[PDB]
Amino acid sequence: AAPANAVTADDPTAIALKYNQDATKSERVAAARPGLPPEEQHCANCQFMQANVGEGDWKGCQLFPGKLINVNGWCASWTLKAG
Ligand code: SF4
Repeated sequence: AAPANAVTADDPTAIALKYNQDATKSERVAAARPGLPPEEQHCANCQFMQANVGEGDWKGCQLFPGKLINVNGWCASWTLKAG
């Protein structure tokens, strides 16, 4: 069950970025974002994931203020976690 503040499929920015809380149900292959092969990309290894926000599998994303993403998710702004 998603948290009350989870990013939802109906969120305009989620639609624009093609977010899904399950990266296996994402278009990461089509997007081919750089830094890792697409099959390896999900929120947990993204620079925008905020490890100190949320709990468990539901963590912050800088791009979605006030909400939570799933660590196993993906969107088209995926960027390698470099620091
Ligand atoms: S920017 Fe990164 S952490 Fe945020 S939803 Fe997209 S892939 Fe997940």
